Amino acid sequence: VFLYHIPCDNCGSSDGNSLFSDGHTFCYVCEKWTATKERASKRKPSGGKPGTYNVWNFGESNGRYSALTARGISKETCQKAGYWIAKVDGVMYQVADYRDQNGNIVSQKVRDKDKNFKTTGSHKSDALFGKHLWNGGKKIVVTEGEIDMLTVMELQDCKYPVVSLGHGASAAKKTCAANYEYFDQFEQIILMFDMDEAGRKAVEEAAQVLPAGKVRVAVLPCKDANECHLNGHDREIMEQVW
Ligand SMILES: [Mg+2]
Ligand SMILES: [Mg+2]
Ligand SMILES: [Zn+2]
Repeated sequence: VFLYHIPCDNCGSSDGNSLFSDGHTFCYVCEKWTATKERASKRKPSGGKPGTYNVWNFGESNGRYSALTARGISKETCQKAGYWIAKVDGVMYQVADYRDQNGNIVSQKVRDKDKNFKTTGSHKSDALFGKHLWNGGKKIVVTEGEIDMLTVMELQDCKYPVVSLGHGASAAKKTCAANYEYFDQFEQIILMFDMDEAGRKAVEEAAQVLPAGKVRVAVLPCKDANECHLNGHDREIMEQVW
């Protein structure tokens, strides 16, 4: 992209040479096009949708990777999925770091005791908690919420593909749709969404936009994976996870 004019080191004009992102320039005068690469960087936009919250920094939020005892998830799991705790305004928050291919936090999903959702960074359509952890494979389990994603991980010793959905059950169709490209590196996709009216509707939807023939639907004797996990039903979670 065009950054701004620059004097030409060739023909010797003054402002007839334009500088782009590339790092390349073009001189209208002499008509030369060479591919400053530094200057160009120092001008790359970034940031996200105005109004949205800034990604919370672990080292500046009192963040610690504690274990969710009342959920059955350990620190070790939390630490691998990128799920941490923050103490702000004396209050407590749980943070789900949605990272990109290069482990760069892109967005975060923050919730508190009363269970109030808050977003940060650029929580795009393809938001998939855990996504950055698996380069394809045999199977991939897709829970509904980060904590369900977390549960399957506990039970599997964090050794196999599990991701969550960015904007809950509703976006189910769009998130999976938005992630069709991704989800197709695995031979299977275990849609393990909530075990209720709303959740069951989401599965209906997701299944639709997802790659035909690879889907699969989990059936838990509880509300959701963690619900089971807090009721010895790990058996049925494992039973449907392989
Ligand atoms: Mg739900
Ligand atoms: Mg739950
Ligand atoms: Zn020139």
